[PDB]
Amino acid sequence: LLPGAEPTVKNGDRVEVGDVLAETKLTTERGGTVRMGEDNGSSTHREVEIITASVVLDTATVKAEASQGREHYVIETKGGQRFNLLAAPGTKVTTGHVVAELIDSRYRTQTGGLLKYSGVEISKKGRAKAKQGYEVTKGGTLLWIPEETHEVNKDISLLNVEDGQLVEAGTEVVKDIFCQTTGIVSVTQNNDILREIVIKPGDVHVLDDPDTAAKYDEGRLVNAGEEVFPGLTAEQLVWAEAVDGTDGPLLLLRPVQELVIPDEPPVPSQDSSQESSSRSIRLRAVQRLQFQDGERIKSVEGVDLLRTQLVLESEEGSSQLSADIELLPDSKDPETLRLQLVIIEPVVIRRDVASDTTHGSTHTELRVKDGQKVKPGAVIACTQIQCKEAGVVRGIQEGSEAVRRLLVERERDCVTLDLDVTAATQLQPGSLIVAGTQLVDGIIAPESGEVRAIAPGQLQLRIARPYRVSQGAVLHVEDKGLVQRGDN
Repeated sequence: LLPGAEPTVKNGDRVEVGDVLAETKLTTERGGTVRMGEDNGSSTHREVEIITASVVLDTATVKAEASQGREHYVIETKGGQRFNLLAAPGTKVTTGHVVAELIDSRYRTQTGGLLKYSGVEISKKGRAKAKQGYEVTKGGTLLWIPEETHEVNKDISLLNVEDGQLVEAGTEVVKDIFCQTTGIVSVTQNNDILREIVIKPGDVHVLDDPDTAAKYDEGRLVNAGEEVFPGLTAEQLVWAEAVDGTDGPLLLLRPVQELVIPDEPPVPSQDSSQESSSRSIRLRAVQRLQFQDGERIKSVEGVDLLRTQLVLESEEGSSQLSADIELLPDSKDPETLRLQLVIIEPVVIRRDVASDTTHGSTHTELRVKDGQKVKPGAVIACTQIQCKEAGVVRGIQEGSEAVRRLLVERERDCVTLDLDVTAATQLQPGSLIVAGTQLVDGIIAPESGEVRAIAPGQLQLRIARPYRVSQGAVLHVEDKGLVQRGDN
């Protein structure tokens, strides 16, 4: 018998050809839905799948695009806001990794910057390299002056653009790169080295004696009409700033904008199963933010600003929190395309094995269908072990939990042997009679074994073979046991 099989017949019942004697029950825990997985022969779809996290997304379409070099797919949300899919539908990831990104129409920023982290309800999770800032959860009143500082090192003689002056892109403050627009120059009387030139063309001015005002005090905090100095009251909401350039210390303003952050980026509705078998997958589009207050941008690039990450916080706690896949079937009856993310587990069904000398025929049978709500601990498969010859079943080893061997008395075992009148000697069902032993008149019995039914002329008996055991032999078997051919 199989290691995990179980007898189904009782000690003494007649057994026919093809009758099932053993069966092993294979069950799957946390059973959500159950797939078809037909095991009939060698069908293409035999690997039964359970599924517990069926997903039916709202309006969000995948399709076939080969644009931008070779090939990739892009998502849309509600009105068409682009959820760019950075990873193929074969990520094999579980959590903590990005699955969609947001566009940066306004977040496509300028070269430099002076970030003022102001009243933004950002997260609290130390960057630790791979975080690119914290996640902005709800609140936003962010302030940013995008001041376009250009970093290049040269000397005063090579500064044909001079310093503390405005000039178009024709002549530049540069020696290795090229300028972009009207180059307001700014050099703080630097010898043999300098810093990032702070070009301030938006709100050029010439105000004098700057570093004594009540508003420009290295931090600004300037409103729409905060008067830095008497006479000239500001009009724009920009920050009042000064640069010690022309004629000793000078004042040059810079335009400032607001980067107010609304609520978390919206995923409209995912019909992903949450309370089905306690597997609750969720996707939260949450925007992120880079370097904090005291790391004002001084480089020259488009510097990628706020980056929305599609968190996949699923359930409360599981193996790597999702143990999921991200393959996409069809969406509905309309042959559209929609990404789906479920939890799968592999269940293996062994191939059928034909008859053999020491084993029997095995047929597995399925008791499930294409889809049905089931409970954890539900039997999926039944592997049935049958017989190859009829007769009686006997020798059911009662044991405790180790029913391993079964015995079937076939018709060939019993042999009809013609003999004497069968007189009233001890000869009764049970007596063991050996070949060559004496009988009613010394007639030789041509067979050996145990007599069961005495006939008027026959003593039909089951065949056996005596094995003489000398005193002191180390026994290797117990009484009433079962043995195979070539066994000690």
